[PDB]
Amino acid sequence: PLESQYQVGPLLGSGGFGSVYSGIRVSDNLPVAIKHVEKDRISDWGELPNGTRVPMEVVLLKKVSSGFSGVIRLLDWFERPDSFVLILERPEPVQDLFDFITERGALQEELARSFFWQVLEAVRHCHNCGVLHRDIKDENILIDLNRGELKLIDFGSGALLKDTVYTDFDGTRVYSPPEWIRYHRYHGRSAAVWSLGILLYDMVCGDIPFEHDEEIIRGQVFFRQRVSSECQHLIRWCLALRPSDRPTFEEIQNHPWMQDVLLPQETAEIHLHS
Ligand SMILES: CN(C)CCNc1ccn2ncc(-c3cn[nH]c3)c2n1
Repeated sequence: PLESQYQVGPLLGSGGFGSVYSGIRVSDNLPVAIKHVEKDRISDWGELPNGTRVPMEVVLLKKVSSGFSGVIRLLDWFERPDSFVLILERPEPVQDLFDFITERGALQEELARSFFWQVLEAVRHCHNCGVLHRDIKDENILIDLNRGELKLIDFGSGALLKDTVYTDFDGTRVYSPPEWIRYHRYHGRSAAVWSLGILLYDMVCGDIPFEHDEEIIRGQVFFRQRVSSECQHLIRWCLALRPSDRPTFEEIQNHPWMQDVLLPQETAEIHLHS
């Protein structure tokens, strides 16, 4: 194989997700993202059916990359003496929902609904493939600004979906549910619904609802922008203090606020082009 079948461009960003660069597969000029992760900072390993000891990120990505989906797919990966290199796809042009929100503030409800729905679909896809992301938040969502398609990234805190209790979390705290904060115990679907509630508030209000543990535990959400009563109702339902009082994915997509979603292309024509 050997690594210079891609051409390396600018550093796109770096953080707990590793360092990610803009790249082009030389074979067919396909845009790509080259992620490097140091082996030293991988706490969670898995194995590939074949028998190789890989990072869990790569196991989870292989399971969800069957494609097509609203997940950025893993096209190839490589081992190095001190790091793994992952070759993922890259939309052009692209902006992460975090930067998009920093720039435009609270999103119009019709835009939030398209975006949230598409997130719901991607999260359904991961669950349907046996993958829990465990760090759903605006920084982990890419927008393809031409097609209006959202795409999920950075599965480094994810786990295989399981029906028993999780006692380990390494996601973002301010998107984590009260039962983790208080007891260090959660279940996959209900924690994911909670973070989908923090995301939905984030989109309609321009910011996350809670910063502090005490605020999460209390679960009382104040609205700082004018948000519709139906949208407020769905947000508060995802943010219920008791996991069992949170909605299923089906109940979210059957909520009256989620009816008449725009299709991605209309979404980009109306809210994203020019
Ligand atoms: C979290 N945030 C700093 C995003 C970093 N900027 C970018 C820009 C474009 N792409 N295109 C694919 C990716 C990708 C990131 N991880 N896996 C794929 C990517 N990241």
